[PDB]
Amino acid sequence: SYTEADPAILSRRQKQIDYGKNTAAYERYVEMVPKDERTRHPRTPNKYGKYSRRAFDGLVKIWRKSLHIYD
RNA sequence: GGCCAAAGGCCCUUUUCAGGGCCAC
Ligand SMILES: [Ca+2]
Repeated sequence: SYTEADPAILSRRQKQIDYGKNTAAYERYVEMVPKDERTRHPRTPNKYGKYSRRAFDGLVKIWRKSLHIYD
């Protein structure tokens, strides 16, 4: 993917990532998975990539829903 | 390079496994 430079898009997309990193599922995710994480393994959406608005948001929707494997 | 995931174009919000607005069709 080809990097994004606009802070008005990066700061916002960074925000959405923190929200998912705030959850207890993400904290129970990193604590149990050491970057050998495959796909199918829910993965943080690439902030620097070239995505449309509805496009990146939709990846966050599925990311946040996907994270909820925990207790 | 290319292919898949995501994706109508943009925006706000911790109603956030969520809610909402305009434009378009
Ligand atoms: Ca699709």
